[PDB]
Amino acid sequence: SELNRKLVGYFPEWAYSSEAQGYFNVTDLQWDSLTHIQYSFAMVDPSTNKITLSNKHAAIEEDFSEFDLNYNGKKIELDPSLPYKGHFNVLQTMKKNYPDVSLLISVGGWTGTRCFYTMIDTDNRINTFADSCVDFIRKYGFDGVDIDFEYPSSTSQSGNPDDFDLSEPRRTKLNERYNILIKTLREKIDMASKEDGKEYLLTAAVTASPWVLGGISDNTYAKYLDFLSIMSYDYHGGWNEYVEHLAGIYPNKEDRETVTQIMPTLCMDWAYRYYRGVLPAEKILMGIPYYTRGWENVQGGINGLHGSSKTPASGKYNILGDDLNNDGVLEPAGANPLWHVLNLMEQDPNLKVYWDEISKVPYVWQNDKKVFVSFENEKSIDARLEYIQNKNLGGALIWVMNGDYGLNPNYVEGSNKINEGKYTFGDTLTKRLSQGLKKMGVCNKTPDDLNISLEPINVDVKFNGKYDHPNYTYSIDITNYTDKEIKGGWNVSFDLPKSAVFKSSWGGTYSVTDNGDFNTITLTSGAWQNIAPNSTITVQGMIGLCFSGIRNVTFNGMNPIGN
Ligand SMILES: [Cl-]
Ligand SMILES: [Cl-]
Ligand code: NA
Repeated sequence: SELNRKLVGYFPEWAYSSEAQGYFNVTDLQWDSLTHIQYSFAMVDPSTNKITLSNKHAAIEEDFSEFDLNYNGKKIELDPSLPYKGHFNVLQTMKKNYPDVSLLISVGGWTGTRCFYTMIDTDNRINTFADSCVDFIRKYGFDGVDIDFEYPSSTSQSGNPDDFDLSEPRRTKLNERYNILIKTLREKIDMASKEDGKEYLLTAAVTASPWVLGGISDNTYAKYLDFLSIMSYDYHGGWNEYVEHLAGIYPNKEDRETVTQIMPTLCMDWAYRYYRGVLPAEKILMGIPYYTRGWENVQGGINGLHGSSKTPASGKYNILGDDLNNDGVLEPAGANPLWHVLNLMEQDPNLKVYWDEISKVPYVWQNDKKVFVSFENEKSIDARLEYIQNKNLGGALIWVMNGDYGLNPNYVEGSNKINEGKYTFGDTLTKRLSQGLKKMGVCNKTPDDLNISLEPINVDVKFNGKYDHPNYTYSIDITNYTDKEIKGGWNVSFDLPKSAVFKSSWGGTYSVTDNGDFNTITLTSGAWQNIAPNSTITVQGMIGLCFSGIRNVTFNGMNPIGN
């Protein structure tokens, strides 16, 4: 059952009362197509270090008397026998008719990560938080916990700048403490599963940014997750000048932001290769956006793409813009749900859609106003399905579910009101994904690393290093725990994810052999590099770009099992 394809959707707690979000509530979720629903979002309490609700009223108090709760044309009433109302009541009520859809509480996000920084400071606070997550999923009928820490990285000035006062003093330890957090959550959740006779889940949404990942050395935490959701979006946007795709699939040598790097990194497939260092494909999910980012007054490019702009798209091209000071004056971002862009194209014949066959995503370009907005449509869904099948991926996650589209019951011909266009939210793309995931069948089980099938040798191989972008300097310690000297000319091999390129060994010689999502690096030492019994020898070299970890380590054609 763990090899089943997954279609994971984030539910926005905030949407049901917001015009720009379409007033999307739980009865608008794509229940027939999703396998998992991630409730966005919970946080960590600053004083108790326990899981806590963001909008408590929305989550457990709202009666929706002023809103339209209906599903399949039938009015949905809150279950009066539950001791809470809100979204959580509607979720549990719907779950009765969709018992195989898993519900998870997502903790964190861009604005909910702040108190993670102080909670991870001590093991007792981590224990308190993990225990509180168990209490919470029991109380509210959740099937698991999703951790969306943005970001547990040493990279200076990553994460929300509002939190620099907490993150910057902690950079050197965040990755280590995050690994303890995830491991502790797994331990507590597994115990609760046994106690309750339920199979509770632990998942995480994780960065796809090479910049953030340069400060994330230990990715062992991934092995404690039921699945790892790659946030393969927000690659490009109004924060800089590069008019490029929000969520490209394949590496694009024409992406101006990375044209000089050793390979194009701002695409799903680069992050896939990165995380293959620690996970099989069937535990990795592709992130899919149902929103846009964009620019206006675009200079150069072709249909805007690969042009430049210092002015993100504004006005009707930015209905999801953040309102920083409640003026109704939204920060330019070119950010829209997909249905709004469809409505804009109904009204403007010169707002046209184009296809990028390299990145395999669409984009929208207004040639008179010079407006470029990223996009997502049936063609990109089909390309994403092909990728998921080709790579044996676990499936996809969607950010956020109210951006999919369908026909609007409140359509008014000629209206420019946000919720009176031809389209509103719907399930067009999500149903198409679900159908394609069904058609391709379950994932294959990725075989174990081949090294475990080899004869053992009592040699310990330890791979460490330091990243100074774009250079990874590795140091490998090889300890001979046998009772005989190992002669020089020994070789060690390891599989290096194709997110990185082996550059040089500083001693001996090396070969590079293609091995799927990896290159097998074989380092052959010189005759003088004898390893005495109970002694350690260290070799170094250089790798370009970063990687989640290395795999399939061998020594002299055998499995190094250390001591
Ligand atoms: Cl179901
Ligand atoms: Cl297209
Ligand atoms: Na394709």
